[PDB]
Amino acid sequence: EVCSVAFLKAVFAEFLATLIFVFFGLGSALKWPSALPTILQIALAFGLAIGTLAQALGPVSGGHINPAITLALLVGNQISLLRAFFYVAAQLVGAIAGAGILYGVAPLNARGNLAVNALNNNTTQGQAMVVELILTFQLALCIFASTDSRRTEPVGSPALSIGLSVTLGHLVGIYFTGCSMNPARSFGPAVVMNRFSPAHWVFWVGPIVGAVLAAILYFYLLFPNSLSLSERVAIIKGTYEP
Amino acid sequence: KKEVCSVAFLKAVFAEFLATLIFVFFGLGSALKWPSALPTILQIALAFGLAIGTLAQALGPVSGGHINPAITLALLVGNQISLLRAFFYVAAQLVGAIAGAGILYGVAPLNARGNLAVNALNNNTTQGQAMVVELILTFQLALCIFASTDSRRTEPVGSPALSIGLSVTLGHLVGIYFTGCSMNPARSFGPAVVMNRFSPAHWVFWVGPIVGAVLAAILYFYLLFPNSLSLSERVAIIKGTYE
Amino acid sequence: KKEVCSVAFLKAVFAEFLATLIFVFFGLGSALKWPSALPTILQIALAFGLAIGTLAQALGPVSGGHINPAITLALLVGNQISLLRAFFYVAAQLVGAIAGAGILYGVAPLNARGNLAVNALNNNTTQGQAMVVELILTFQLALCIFASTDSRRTEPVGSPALSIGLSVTLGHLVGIYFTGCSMNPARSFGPAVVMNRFSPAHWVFWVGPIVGAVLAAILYFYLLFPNSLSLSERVAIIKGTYEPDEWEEQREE
Amino acid sequence: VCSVAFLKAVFAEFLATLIFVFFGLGSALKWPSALPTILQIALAFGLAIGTLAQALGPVSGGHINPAITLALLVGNQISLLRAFFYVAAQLVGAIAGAGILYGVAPLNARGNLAVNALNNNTTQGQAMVVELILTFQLALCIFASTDSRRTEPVGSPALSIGLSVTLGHLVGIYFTGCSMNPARSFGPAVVMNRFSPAHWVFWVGPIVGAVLAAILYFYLLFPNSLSLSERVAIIKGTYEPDE
Repeated sequence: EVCSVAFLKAVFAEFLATLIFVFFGLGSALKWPSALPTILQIALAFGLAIGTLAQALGPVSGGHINPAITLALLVGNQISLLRAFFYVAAQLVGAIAGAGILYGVAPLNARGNLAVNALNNNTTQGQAMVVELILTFQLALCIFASTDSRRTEPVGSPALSIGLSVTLGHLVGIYFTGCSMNPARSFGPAVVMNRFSPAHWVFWVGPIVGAVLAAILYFYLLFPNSLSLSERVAIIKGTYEP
Repeated sequence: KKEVCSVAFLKAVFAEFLATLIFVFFGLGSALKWPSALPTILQIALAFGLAIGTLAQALGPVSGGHINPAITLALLVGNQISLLRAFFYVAAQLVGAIAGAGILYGVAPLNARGNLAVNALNNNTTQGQAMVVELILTFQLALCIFASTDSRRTEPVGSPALSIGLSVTLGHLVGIYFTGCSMNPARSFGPAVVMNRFSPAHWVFWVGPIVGAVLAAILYFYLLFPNSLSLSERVAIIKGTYE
Repeated sequence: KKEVCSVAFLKAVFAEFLATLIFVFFGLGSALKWPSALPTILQIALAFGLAIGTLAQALGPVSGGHINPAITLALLVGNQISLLRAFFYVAAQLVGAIAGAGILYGVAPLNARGNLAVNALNNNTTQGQAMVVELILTFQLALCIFASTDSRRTEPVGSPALSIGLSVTLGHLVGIYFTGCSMNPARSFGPAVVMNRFSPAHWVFWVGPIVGAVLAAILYFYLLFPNSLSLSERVAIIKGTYEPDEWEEQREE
Repeated sequence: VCSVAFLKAVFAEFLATLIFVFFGLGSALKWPSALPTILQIALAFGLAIGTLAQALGPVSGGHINPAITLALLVGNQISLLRAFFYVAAQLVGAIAGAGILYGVAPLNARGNLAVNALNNNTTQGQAMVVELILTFQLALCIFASTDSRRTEPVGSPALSIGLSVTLGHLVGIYFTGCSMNPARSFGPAVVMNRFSPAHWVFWVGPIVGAVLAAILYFYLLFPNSLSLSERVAIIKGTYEPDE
């Protein structure tokens, strides 16, 4: 699995995409002096960044760009444990790259905090944890319905469908935590500007738990695969034919 | 007599509960009176509609994806579903819709609470003038739901869930300006359950959607594109004993 | 003669009445001068284009779904419909537009009703200018509608209604700063009759869209993607008889 | 070149780039009635590509962008002469679209005919790197959407490509007014006759970014598997596979 050429491209796509998703998301959501971006303006910019990069590099990788989605798929028994590590690693590296790039290009009067995930003052950690859970649970459940081959119903454009599920997440999430759902999107500018949150665990735990719940529902409860124990073991190592 | 014993039904009812819940949370949540930056009309419209259009793509394959008692009844009135299904489905939708606003209650900050974005009248416009519009909104929506769930279509549908989502966004682009846009009893009931009794124009948000949805269910499923079946099988549907 | 008296054609023009009722109801309804919060340019444009795009999906299989006498009278010149199909459609679109505009006045209160989202020129844009815009605003819309609904298309069309619907929106994002964006003569003639006001340049709102749509047909149908049919076949279409058909139903095998 | 299909294709590149530059620039004028918002301008520019793809895409390929034309020629999808006359058509079409706007636009809203303006806090070097990333991502979507080898559900190539221009504009506006299109930069620059010393960025930025995406797509990521004779034949303009 790991030594093949398809595995090299697939992981590169996750790095490359997460770079651009983070560059465009953060770049669009800076406190620009020309005109401070609106809540819709931001929410579409992320959900067009996910919807565009799904269409481009979803053939190459799978189009995760998201540790939570990757980990949800892993817990759902959709991917190998080796993949999960490299994908997640590529995403986390890519996010730092994209954040890093933005640091260079943007003028100071815009830059500020590089659009890090700021928790709202009236909002708490335990409150913001349940939001990032939901925000990512619907995105996870949207993805898995949109890219299950067993579906007979008309999917249409799962690129711009999954894309818009991000824009849905941002029009609520901007208020509670500045929106995250992607642990890499949080971890990117936190490393570049070199400043973590006290509630940075929320941006990991919330989405990673939120996404895994969707996977537990969709892949075991609602739409089971019906495979033997030894069939499932070979999938996680990376030796499934079928 | 029967369609309940199957686990496919058990999943289908829960999927409505689960779906209806999230639509409310995101609809209301996007609609809350945010002091950080109050939501524009276009914003609230998109967030409401993209909630439906995503949930259709997610749980439409599991439950049909009504996410609304108006469509649940207008599918019973159009002869698309049995009695015992629409009994449990609206039972799921309302139960779900309560939990969804109640979680927004359980998380939202007190400065942004505002109203919990509940449906409330315009002072310049009467209860009659508002009852007229809730027909129009759910009519065109149900017409578009029924048209895009019709398997007979040879025309290129392309994207069902996004076109249904953009119908709900079209619904709010004008329907916010009157009552806050119901197009949905569970969306207007669920949050208003956090109080006690009925408000002044509460009947408007039940009759308006259910009537509107049924007029498309007459026009589409009886007049425009009928079915041509016997009363032996039309009764077998309503019981739920059809193959 | 038989084409008209069939039960298929009853629903085929009734849907144009019901569509243009709902289009000019929703479209104009988002563009009122509201007190609560004045609708933005992007908020208007989307509501018009999504009205088109939501109706074209729902009542596309019924009538085809023009919801526009500029579009219908371009199909007649492009040789896609009969002369009695084009006549009865245009009537129901203008009757629908006035029927919708009538229902809109009946709910919108004193304060908000205002001028009922009627079209009007920009103060620095003359009649010599404003017609050239409304041509191009609708030329592009026709070209999208033709290429999206043409069954000769090999490429993946996607969703045809939304693709078309968001060409109306795109028309509004420029059109409002010149006219309030008509692109549809019925959407001008819908409110103008109800509130009982016509301008010194209402000739721009009729001729501009229809001419733009018809000049797209000359390009698309005759230059870009030609037909290859005889003069007898062209006259057969205009009068309203053409074969072969598909799935005529009935027996026997 | 002498063929009838080439005429229509080159004419459609003129006509589309003309209609693109009209709709692109006109939505972002100094409108005294109501100044255009940022999301509005992104959606205007974006949907012009997402509509002219649907219409004139079948005719020409739906380039409307000398950077995308040159990227494909490097990636090995067209002949030398096809690109030459495509670029010429786009650049002329752009000037026509702008020179058309000179007549119809009023004086009070006019502005500078909406030419790309480099944010004066940002340098030449930085603007180039954004314009690269704006156009690299645009082209990298295009090639995947328009790839006939695609097994995945394609969606509407037209719409997903138009929104990559929207996405492009959501960030690019703050740096340059967003170009990603040497003709859209050149077009209004000839009508008003206003060339900055920083005009080279609008050519070099998108072109370099588009070339990288093509090289990455067609050679590295998704290989072709064809001989040099077939590749030279594509550059010279002589090819016909299957029936």
